[PDB]
Amino acid sequence: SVDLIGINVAGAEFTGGKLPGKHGTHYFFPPEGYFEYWSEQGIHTVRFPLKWERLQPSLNAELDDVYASLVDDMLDQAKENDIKVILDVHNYARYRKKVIGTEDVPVSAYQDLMERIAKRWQGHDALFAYDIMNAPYGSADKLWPAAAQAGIDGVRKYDKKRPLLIEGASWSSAARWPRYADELLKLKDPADNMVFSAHVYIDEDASGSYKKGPGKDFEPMIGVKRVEPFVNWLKEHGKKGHIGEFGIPNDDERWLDAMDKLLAYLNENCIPINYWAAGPSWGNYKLSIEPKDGEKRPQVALLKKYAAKDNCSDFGPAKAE
Ligand SMILES: OC[C@H]1O[C@@H](O[C@H]2[C@H](O)[C@@H](O)[C@H](O[C@H]3[C@H](O)[C@@H](O)[C@H](O)O[C@@H]3CO)O[C@@H]2CO)[C@H](O)[C@@H](O)[C@@H]1O
Repeated sequence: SVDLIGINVAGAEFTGGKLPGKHGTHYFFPPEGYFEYWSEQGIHTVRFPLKWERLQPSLNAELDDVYASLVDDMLDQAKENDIKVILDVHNYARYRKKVIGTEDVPVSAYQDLMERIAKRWQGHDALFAYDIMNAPYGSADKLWPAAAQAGIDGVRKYDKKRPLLIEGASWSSAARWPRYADELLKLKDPADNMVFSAHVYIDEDASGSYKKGPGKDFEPMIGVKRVEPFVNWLKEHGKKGHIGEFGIPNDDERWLDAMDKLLAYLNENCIPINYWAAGPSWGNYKLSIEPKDGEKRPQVALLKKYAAKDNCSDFGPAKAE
């Protein structure tokens, strides 16, 4: 089933310059007991970033045994705790810093990754969906629609059922979505089960850096205003949508006000959200909602408030009848 309220659980993609890196030093999967907390809080959908270069250290080669087995174990813990998991290839449409579709990283190698991901995990009950690439940007933008088709073809070799979450150019900006997304209308899914997934941060430059506070002329509808181009594009083209990332600092009511207005608009349109982010090794990261001694997490109350208002049976927005 489709939960409107979900969270990112980040950590497996950390310290991306250390490849392969060492689990528990450079990157972090959920420990035992991790999902039990969020399950108890009423959050039952998790988006889970993975680093492509760790899953597949050589293009077209078998998946890495150590890192892929950590994914196996996370999915097991998810299933044990009634957690639905969106696997996220958290790679900005690049492999070892080279754009998918260049000579260095042919689209067939990206198709290969997605085939092996689907082949390994389509049988797993905790797997909910594939977010096939996180936040394409920059020099990857123009090649990304062709890359996405290869990723879709890859998953569909082995998983004919589950939703594919398709992000957009420009860090999958919700605010700029229709500037680029017409290129995604060419994508073909044989299973006809794609969901487009945009991201939204509400600091001025939408980077999620939150270097400054809200500012005196802060607009509390800024979150709604920044997802409206995305949701309206979905309505215009009869598509289904999703917000894969949104996060705010914990230290100004204006941020929380904008978050509440955002969740209201997403609820009205049956658009799920994955809050960015929870995770086992965030420290004092300003957007973290992971419990931390002495750190307040007002955002989690808003998530629970809207988890209880979730009356949707499928990804929105609704089509006209
Ligand atoms: O850094 C790790 C996280 O990055 C998130 O992406 C952000 C990029 O890091 C940031 O460079 C980019 O900033 C853009 C901004 O989006 C755009 O509006 C402005 O015009 O230009 C900026 C670059 O100068 O923002 C994105 C967020 O929108 C990933 O989303 C996250 O997955 C990853 O963990």
